[PDB]
Amino acid sequence: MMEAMVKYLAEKAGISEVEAAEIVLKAVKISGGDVVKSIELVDLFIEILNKGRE
Amino acid sequence: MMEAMVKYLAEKAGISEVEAAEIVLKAVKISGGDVVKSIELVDLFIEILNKGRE
Amino acid sequence: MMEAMVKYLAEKAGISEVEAAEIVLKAVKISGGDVVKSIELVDLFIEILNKGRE
Amino acid sequence: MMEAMVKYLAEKAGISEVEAAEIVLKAVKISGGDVVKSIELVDLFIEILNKGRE
Amino acid sequence: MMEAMVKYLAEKAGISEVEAAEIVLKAVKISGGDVVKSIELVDLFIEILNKGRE
Amino acid sequence: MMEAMVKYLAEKAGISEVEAAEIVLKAVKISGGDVVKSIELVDLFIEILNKGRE
Amino acid sequence: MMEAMVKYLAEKAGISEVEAAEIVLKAVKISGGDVVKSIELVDLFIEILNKGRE
Amino acid sequence: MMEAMVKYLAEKAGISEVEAAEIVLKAVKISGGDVVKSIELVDLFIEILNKGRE
Amino acid sequence: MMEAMVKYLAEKAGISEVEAAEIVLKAVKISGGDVVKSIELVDLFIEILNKGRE
Amino acid sequence: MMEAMVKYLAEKAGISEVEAAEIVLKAVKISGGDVVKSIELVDLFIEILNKGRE
Amino acid sequence: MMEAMVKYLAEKAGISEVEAAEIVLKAVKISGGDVVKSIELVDLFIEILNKGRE
Amino acid sequence: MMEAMVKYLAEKAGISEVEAAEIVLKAVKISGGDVVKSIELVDLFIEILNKGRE
Amino acid sequence: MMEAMVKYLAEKAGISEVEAAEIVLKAVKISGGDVVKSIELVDLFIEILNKGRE
Amino acid sequence: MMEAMVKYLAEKAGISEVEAAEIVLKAVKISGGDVVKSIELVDLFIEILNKGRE
Amino acid sequence: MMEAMVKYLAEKAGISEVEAAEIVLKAVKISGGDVVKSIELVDLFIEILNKGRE
Amino acid sequence: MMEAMVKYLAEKAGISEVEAAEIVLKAVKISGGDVVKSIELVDLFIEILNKGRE
Amino acid sequence: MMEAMVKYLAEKAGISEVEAAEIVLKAVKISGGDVVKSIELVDLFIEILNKGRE
Amino acid sequence: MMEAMVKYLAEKAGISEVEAAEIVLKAVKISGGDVVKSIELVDLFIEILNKGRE
Amino acid sequence: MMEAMVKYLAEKAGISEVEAAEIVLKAVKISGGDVVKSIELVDLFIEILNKGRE
Amino acid sequence: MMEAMVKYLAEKAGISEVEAAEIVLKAVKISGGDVVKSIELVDLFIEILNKGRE
Amino acid sequence: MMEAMVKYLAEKAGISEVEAAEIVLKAVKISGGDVVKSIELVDLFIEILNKGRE
Amino acid sequence: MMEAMVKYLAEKAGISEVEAAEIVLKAVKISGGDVVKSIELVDLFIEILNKGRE
Amino acid sequence: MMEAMVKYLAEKAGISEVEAAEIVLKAVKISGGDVVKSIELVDLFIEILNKGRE
Amino acid sequence: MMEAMVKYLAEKAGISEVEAAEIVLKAVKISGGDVVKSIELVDLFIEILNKGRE
Amino acid sequence: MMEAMVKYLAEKAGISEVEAAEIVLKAVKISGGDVVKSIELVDLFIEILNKGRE
Amino acid sequence: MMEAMVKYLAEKAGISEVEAAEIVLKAVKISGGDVVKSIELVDLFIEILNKGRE
Amino acid sequence: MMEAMVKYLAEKAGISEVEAAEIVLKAVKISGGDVVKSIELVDLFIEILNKGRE
Amino acid sequence: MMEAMVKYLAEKAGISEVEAAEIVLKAVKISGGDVVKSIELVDLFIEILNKGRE
Amino acid sequence: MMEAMVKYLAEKAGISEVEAAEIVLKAVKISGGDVVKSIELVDLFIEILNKGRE
Amino acid sequence: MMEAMVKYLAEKAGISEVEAAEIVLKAVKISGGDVVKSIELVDLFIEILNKGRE
Amino acid sequence: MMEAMVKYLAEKAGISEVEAAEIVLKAVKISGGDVVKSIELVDLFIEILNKGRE
Amino acid sequence: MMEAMVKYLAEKAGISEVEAAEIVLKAVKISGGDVVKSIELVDLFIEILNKGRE
Amino acid sequence: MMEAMVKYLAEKAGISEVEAAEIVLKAVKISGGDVVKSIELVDLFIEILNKGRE
Amino acid sequence: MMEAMVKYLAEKAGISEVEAAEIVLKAVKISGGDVVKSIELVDLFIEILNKGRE
Amino acid sequence: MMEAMVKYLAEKAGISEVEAAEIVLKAVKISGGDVVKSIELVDLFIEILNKGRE
Amino acid sequence: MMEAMVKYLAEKAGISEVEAAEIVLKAVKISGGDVVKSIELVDLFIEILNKGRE
Amino acid sequence: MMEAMVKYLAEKAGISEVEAAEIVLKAVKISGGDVVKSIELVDLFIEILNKGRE
Repeated sequence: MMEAMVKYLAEKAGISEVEAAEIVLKAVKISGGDVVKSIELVDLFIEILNKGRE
Repeated sequence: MMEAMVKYLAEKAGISEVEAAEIVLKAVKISGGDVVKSIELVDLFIEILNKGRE
Repeated sequence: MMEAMVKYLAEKAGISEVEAAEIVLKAVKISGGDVVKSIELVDLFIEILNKGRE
Repeated sequence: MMEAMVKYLAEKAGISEVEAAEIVLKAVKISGGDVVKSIELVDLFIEILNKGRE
Repeated sequence: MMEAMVKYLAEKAGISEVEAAEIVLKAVKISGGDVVKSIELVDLFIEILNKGRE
Repeated sequence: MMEAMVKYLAEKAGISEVEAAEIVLKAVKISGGDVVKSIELVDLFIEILNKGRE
Repeated sequence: MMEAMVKYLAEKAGISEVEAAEIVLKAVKISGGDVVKSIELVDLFIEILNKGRE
Repeated sequence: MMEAMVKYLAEKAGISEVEAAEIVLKAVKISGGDVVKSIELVDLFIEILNKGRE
Repeated sequence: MMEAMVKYLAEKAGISEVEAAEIVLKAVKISGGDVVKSIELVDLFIEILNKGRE
Repeated sequence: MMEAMVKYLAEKAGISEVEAAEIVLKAVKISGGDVVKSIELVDLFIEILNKGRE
Repeated sequence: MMEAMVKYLAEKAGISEVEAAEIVLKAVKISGGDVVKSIELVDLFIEILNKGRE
Repeated sequence: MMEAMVKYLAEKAGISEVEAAEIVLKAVKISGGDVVKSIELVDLFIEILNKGRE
Repeated sequence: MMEAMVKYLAEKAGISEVEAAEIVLKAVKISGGDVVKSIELVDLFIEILNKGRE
Repeated sequence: MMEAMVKYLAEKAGISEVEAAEIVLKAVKISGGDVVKSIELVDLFIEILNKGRE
Repeated sequence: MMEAMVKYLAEKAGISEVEAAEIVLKAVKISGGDVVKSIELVDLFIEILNKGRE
Repeated sequence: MMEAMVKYLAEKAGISEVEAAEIVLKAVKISGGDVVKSIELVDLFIEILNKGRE
Repeated sequence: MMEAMVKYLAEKAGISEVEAAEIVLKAVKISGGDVVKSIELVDLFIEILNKGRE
Repeated sequence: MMEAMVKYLAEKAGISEVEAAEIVLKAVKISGGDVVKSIELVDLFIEILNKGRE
Repeated sequence: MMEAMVKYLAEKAGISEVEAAEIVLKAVKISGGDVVKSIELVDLFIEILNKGRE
Repeated sequence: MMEAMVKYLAEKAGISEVEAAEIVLKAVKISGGDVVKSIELVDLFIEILNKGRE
Repeated sequence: MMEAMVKYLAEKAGISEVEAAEIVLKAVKISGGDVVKSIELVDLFIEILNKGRE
Repeated sequence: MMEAMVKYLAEKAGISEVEAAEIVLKAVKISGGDVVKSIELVDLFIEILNKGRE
Repeated sequence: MMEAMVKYLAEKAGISEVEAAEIVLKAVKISGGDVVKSIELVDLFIEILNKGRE
Repeated sequence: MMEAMVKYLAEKAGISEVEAAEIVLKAVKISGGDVVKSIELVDLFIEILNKGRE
Repeated sequence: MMEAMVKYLAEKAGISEVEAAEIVLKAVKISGGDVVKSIELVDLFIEILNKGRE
Repeated sequence: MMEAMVKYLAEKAGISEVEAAEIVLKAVKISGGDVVKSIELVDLFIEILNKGRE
Repeated sequence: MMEAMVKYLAEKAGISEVEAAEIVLKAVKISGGDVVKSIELVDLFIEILNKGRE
Repeated sequence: MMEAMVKYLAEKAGISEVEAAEIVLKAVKISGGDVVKSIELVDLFIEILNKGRE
Repeated sequence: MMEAMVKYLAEKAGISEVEAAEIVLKAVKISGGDVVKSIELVDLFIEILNKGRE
Repeated sequence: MMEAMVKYLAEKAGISEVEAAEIVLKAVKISGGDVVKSIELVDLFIEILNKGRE
Repeated sequence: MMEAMVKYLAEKAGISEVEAAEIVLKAVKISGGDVVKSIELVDLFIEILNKGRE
Repeated sequence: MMEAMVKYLAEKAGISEVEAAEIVLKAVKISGGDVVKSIELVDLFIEILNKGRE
Repeated sequence: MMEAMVKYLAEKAGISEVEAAEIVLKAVKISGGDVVKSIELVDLFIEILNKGRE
Repeated sequence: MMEAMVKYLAEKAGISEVEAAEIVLKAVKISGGDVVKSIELVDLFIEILNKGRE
Repeated sequence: MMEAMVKYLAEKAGISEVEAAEIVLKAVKISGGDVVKSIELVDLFIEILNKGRE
Repeated sequence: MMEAMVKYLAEKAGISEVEAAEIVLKAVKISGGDVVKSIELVDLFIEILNKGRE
Repeated sequence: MMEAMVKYLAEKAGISEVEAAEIVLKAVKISGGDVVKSIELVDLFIEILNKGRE
């Protein structure tokens, strides 16, 4: 699960592997371990982490 | 609930009222309407939306 | 909840806040009072209410 | 929700904010706190409160 | 049930019997067919339909 | 059902039909819509409403 | 319901409208509000109320 | 149970033993065999059977 | 229960007390001990026992 | 079911076909539609309907 | 069951067997297939079908 | 709906108010107090009560 | 609970009392005896019954 | 059901229709109204009723 | 059940009794053995079987 | 409980202590011992017992 | 229990021990092993097995 | 039920009435008394009983 | 489902496709999505929509 | 669901689209909306509707 | 399981094994897949399939 | 079901078939597949989609 | 319970005991009869009733 | 919810916004968060807070 | 029961009583103590034990 | 499973395949289709079928 | 869904529209109305219906 | 179960044993392992697989 | 259900009607017949089917 | 709900609006979203936040 | 199932078909009829039956 | 079941009967005895067993 | 799970690793996290993503 | 439990032992005795108690 | 438990203690730990392990 | 989970990484996502994929 | 139980009795006391404990 999310976020947000792992762990913690909610939340993170620096 | 979150996020992240409203609506949607999860998500957004632009 | 939607809809559609209040009340009735469905439904209005005039 | 109804009723019936607040509180009390029934009931007042004076 | 309500409302509000029938039908429809709620709602109608024209 | 009580009360207490209608509606609300309790209450009013004026 | 019984009883027993209303209320009270038992009981009164005087 | 009702009714209503037996059987049959309801109903007959002739 | 039925049947059918007791015991046994069914069946016997000889 | 009972009763009691049909309908109605109880009652009628005329 | 009802009704009402079959089918259809209700209803028709022409 | 049925039956079948009231009470009693079955059954009486005399 | 609808429909559609009674009986029968559904359906008829002739 | 059994037994045992009806009624009563047990028991009677005389 | 349906259909459709038996057996099989559905379906056949040839 | 109601009613209606005790006992008996319903009903009596003499 | 039945049947029907044993085994099998049903059924055989040979 | 099957099978297979009754009783026994299964099984016999001789 | 009703209604009432579609949508909404109720209700419209203009 | 049956029925029976639509609507109503029963029932109509004219 | 029946049926009825396979498949389908009922039903076919040709 | 909505929306809103199909698919998705909610929601679009351009 | 509250409130708030009885009855009515909630409310009134005048 | 009560109470009682906020928070806390009870209780405070100073 | 089977089997198979006792004990053991199954199984042995030697 | 038993029984008892098939089908039927009981029962036959001839 | 399957099957198998409609109706009936099984089954036909002719 | 189907299908369709085995395995897999559905489905293939090549 | 998606998919992806029908059937089958999931999945195909060729 | 606490806390503790918003969000999060617990907790902060600096 | 095991065991152990059939029947009986346990046991026998003779 | 798979697998994969029997027994053991899963596994082995050697 | 799917899709579709991760995340999100449905969806995606560019 | 919290709070916040005991008792009382919530709340107090003075 | 089996098997089969221990462990594992099944299975091995070498 | 299986299978079977991924995905799909069954099935694949090429 | 494993493990691994006892106690503890799991686990050790030292 998470390994795909880590590289996916690193590519789509340009962040490093270690930062993506931290953000993905935050998402997994908040989601309660749900796979679907984690992916939704990582996509929302990809939105926020882009439009917030621009 | 959300009105407190909107101003809270706008102050803690420097974004406008309407942008904070959009982000808070995203958080409420993902949370499934839970008040606690919405506040946790808004705090995580305050973390991300700061460290991602610096 | 609804107060954020009224401003959120008014800004994103350009309508007056009194007209936004009416449309948001329509969404809440159809949604059965669900917060999540109301936000999904109000988002759909922003699509219809923009491409429907263009 | 009630704040939207109070302004929604005040505009559509021409009554003051405090008079609208009183009537909306009456609707919420009879409705048993249900949001949907309160909006349906407030809509009915806008009918009665208009044709009842004309 | 309703016939007592119709004449009661017509007397206490001064409206015609056909108009009272319409308003009582609205009350019964919103009330979900409950007898008690219909009477409370008709009393609220008697309040509104008097103080809104004065 | 209530129409029988209205005329029944009007005759046995000497009150007008509109005053009987009001009192019968009071009885139905307190009774919770029960037919039996409404008749018991209306019977009790006929006692109070007679010995209370003498 | 009861209005049909009142006229039905008054015609078949020859009693006055108000006397029929009183007896029908007695039947409804004992019956527990049941429609069927009230009609059976009112029919039973028509027997007693006729042969009881002849 | 019924034998006490038969003589009680015969004495109070002045009817014969066999007529009282018939009326008490009617009361028991319509009451569903309940003792209390049978006594209430036989009491009601004594009222009807008196004013029915006077 | 049965003693009223015995005299009732004996008077209404002209049979002796002991024969009425036998028929009423038959009715009670076949009825399953139900009081109401026993009375219905004893009434049914009075019809059969009359037209069956005439 | 009943057709066998009708001929059986007519033969064993000597009554006509239509009279047997009426008595069998009475038995079926009072039995609650049970097949066994109907046969028991029809047997019981054959006793009553014979010794009742002798 | 129905064949006994058909001839019973034809004899007691004087109608033809095919007309009695139609009426008995109507009774069975309305009754929901219940045997007891069907017989009660066919008896009710015999009253209506007689006094309705006289 | 019994008052509506009484007028409805009286007009369609041409019978008097009290005769219609009697038949409607029969329909309600045998129907078990159900509104739907009473209307279905009263409609059937209008058929029987017409072709039964023609 | 019904029987206000008859005059309401007669006035709002211009039909006679007997025709309104028939249509209201149709609505009540098809509605399953529900009060609210009957009122909604009678409201729908007032639409069809007006634009259907224009 | 039973009519087929009556002719079947009469043919296979040589007894008259009325005797076959009596035996089939005995079988149905003792079987508890079950169709299958009644047929099995009538089959057993055809054995006993043949070898019992031979 | 079915014997009344067979003759009813044969008369109302003019078909032979053996053909009516086949059609009634088809209806009973499709109906799942329900008496009411069988009668409704046989009524429907009488429509199809008449207008289908004309 | 009741002692407060007795003096409250005596003061607010002007009746004596023993009459107030009787009326309060009637209210408690009708209410089924419920404290809230007893207070509501005693309040209703104060209305009836005042306007009933004026 | 069966040994008593075998002797009981053999004496009352005159059959041999082995023939009685066979018939009693038939009764026990059809009865489902019930003791009471077996005795009722064996008694039924004693009737059939006697009158069937006379 | 079975009488229609007996004649139906006798006609469609050419067998006598008594043979058809036996086969239909076999079908009813195997079917467990189910009406639909009995009709399906009797239809299957009409196939076997025809092609089995040709 | 609905497409058949739309053409079915359009032909039987002579209305246009879009007017039939509107009325059929009204029927489906009130019916609660039930297929059978929608067809019964659409048939009811065909009666009203014809005699209402004549 | 319905459209395939309408064309399927129209071709196999030769009837028009509107006549097929009417018959298919009848099948769906009786079936209770069941898809499978409707196809079984429409298939049966193709038999009746062909051999019923030839 | 079925292979034993196919050979068993073929030998005892003299039919070809392909015809036996068809009949055994018919038996299994009607039986609902039950092993016991299939064997009982196949035994019945052996009776029918023999006496049906002789 | 949706085909009626697509044409219904296209006519009432003037949009093309493909744009109507898109909006109707949006309504069905949000509604959770409910038929009634989809029609309510499509009706709301006709309001928004008209006043939103005027 | 209430008598202690009445004097307690009168002493602590300085109001007359008849006014304290009214306020305590209001508290008991709102509390739903709960003893603890009534005491909490009476304590709350003492705060409001003191600072509300000062 | 509470904001409407705060303005509603402040205007009706004349107290400051912060004093109204405190009293409304007391009402919500003691009410258990129920919306209806809070409105009932705030209404009662308006009564106490007026006559408590007058 | 077993003693009847032992003699029953011994006579019908010609085996000694001690050998019959052994076989009957085998049947009872396999049957699980069921009386009916033991009799069915002992009957099967009488077949096997006869044709098995012939 | 049964095919193994058929060969297993044929070898161990010397009987033919068709005779083994018949006996194995008897075992399966009595066993209720249980595999284990069929094997136990078939083993018992191999004992009986050997010592029963020796 | 069926209309898509009918054209889907007709194209992929080359059969006519009405022949495809017949086969798709067979699939839906066997499937028990399940959408998924119908599509799986229709795909299975496309294999058989192609390789079965080649 | 399947082995009978494989030979049954091969003979009735003329396909090879291995081709029949493949198709029967397809039927069993899609049928969910049900014996009845597999036989119904294999019969349908015999229809498709014959008319599909002609 | 399906038809709107086929046109919707064909237009938005430019594929033929039959190719769209195939893909939509894939979506419906894999979705388990759910309406909402089918629309979500068909939307995903429109994404994949566009960027997959670009 | 929270907005009243924010101003209530800000006034009673003297902290800024944004600082009050932060603390109230802490209270709501710990409380699990409970309204009553949040108010109790915010009251405790007003104590700690005052005596903690003095 | 078992036929595969019999050949499977015979080949892998070198025993004859009848000896393999006996051992496989032992495995099936002791396994309780479970297919999986039977295969495990037969595998274990192949181990024991091979190494046990060396 | 398994015998069809053994030949089916042997033909498609070209392996011997005993090798196919071993592999099919492996599939049935893993499947847990499920028929459908066993066929899926055997199909998969045919894929692996072909491309695994090529 | 997903990492195997990502490389599998990348190889079988030729897309890049990051694009395959996105498509696999879409599949997992739609599937609801189910592993089986995700693999089915990925295979469907391979089919679509191959044939849509060709 | 609490003793560790008391010293922890006293050290981290710098308050006295008795003040820490009071605050910890407040936390335990509000928390409902939960250990986890008490620790979370005491941690929150350390934040408030620090920034509340600085 | 197992130690008795190990020596019991070793003596009765002549194998060594360690070979007996291995086989007994196999029996216990297959049995699922059941004591009874293990003894039955160890007994079965003593048969196989003896006749398997002789 | 699956990544260990992929390398394990590739090593123990000699196949490439992508081929092992495909086979492991097949195993996971058939297994229903179970971890244990997937490993058992991959071991069976390792057996088959080796011995089938030799 | 364990003593067999200790000797079994000691022989098959060459370890001492006390070393075997220690390892077997480890297996029993991890297994949760399950007998079967302990034997599977002890067998797994015999593999590891043999190949692991080479």
